[PDB]
Amino acid sequence: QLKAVPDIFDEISQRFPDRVALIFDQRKITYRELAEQCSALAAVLQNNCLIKGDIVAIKIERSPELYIFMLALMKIGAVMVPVNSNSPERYIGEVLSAAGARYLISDDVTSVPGGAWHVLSSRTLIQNCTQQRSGNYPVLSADDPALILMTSGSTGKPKSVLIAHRGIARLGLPVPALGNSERDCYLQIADISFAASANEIWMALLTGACLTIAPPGLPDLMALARQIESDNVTMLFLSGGLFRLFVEVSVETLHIPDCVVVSGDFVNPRLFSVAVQAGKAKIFNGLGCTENSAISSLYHIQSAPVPVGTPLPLVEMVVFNERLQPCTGEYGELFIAGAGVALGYSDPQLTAERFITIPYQGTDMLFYRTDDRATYRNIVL
Ligand SMILES: [Br-]
Ligand SMILES: [Cl-]
Ligand SMILES: [Cl-]
Repeated sequence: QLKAVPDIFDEISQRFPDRVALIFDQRKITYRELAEQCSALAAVLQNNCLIKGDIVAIKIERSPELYIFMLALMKIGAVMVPVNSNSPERYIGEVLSAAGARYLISDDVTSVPGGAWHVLSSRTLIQNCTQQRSGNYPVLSADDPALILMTSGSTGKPKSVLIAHRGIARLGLPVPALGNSERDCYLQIADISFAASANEIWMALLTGACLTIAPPGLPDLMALARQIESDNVTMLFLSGGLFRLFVEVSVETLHIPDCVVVSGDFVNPRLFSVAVQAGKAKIFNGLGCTENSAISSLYHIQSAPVPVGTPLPLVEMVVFNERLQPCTGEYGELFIAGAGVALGYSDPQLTAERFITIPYQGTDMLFYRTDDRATYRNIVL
């Protein structure tokens, strides 16, 4: 039942109109209010001459408006390019050109680089939203492009990864290991230009759960700790750096949530031991990668080479040997298939370098080649 993100959010906001969707400081926004404002904003963007397929980058500090724009842009069929607000304008130009961005919606127009793109003031556009919500919006498919994320090329330059609607609409499907539902609360702290931010934004908003939004800027751990407690975050995603620092300075905060998921490259396993011993929360190691759109697998730390764990719904992960059969103790290479798989890189030749069709379980599947050595059941990188 995999629909485009606007369609899944419509079903969710119609099923949970009186649940809280967004929290920011003192502002709280219900799902019904979020749908209303997204509809009025989508009508405003179509008056500013935005149409389906337009590559539109977003540079807006963490705020409710940030996510309203994300929803309104995808409803009118556009492809978002989220841009990190804590990055110098030397590198924003580079990102827009690598993405092909034609527009840039920004909260601080004064600080934008120079290129073949029109810059739109998020502040004025929000002010233009006046009571009008009805427009004609495209039929969108799960495979239509939804957003463009950057990974690093082999010389360190931004390299475009094109994400389909399904890559993030899959996050609407509850994750058995986590037991998540519309009753949970998530924290938006990962930068929007990382794939990891999709774990927070879309597991919340496509399930009926609440997203509490961290203040803009670099992390301030006393403020974050107060916010996790006061808003009662129950599903906490942390990068490896933020996880390790919390274990080092305030490990008790990690046991306010029901579940903590650590993403990004392998954390020292010793850090997981200290954490699970300090309390009740379920602590998971997560595998995610930009080319599979978001979090792809979870491994639950029971107690004390952290494994990859169980893949998420609609994701397939296999360790393939030289016969292109699953490895028996046999060392091999990790490949990822399923709903998450990126539409690809900027052109077919680049794509063919890491995305390959392999027969598996009687079905020709498109796999992303991680280039990461691995073996097994369970999978360890
Ligand atoms: Br580490
Ligand atoms: Cl920010
Ligand atoms: Cl991730």
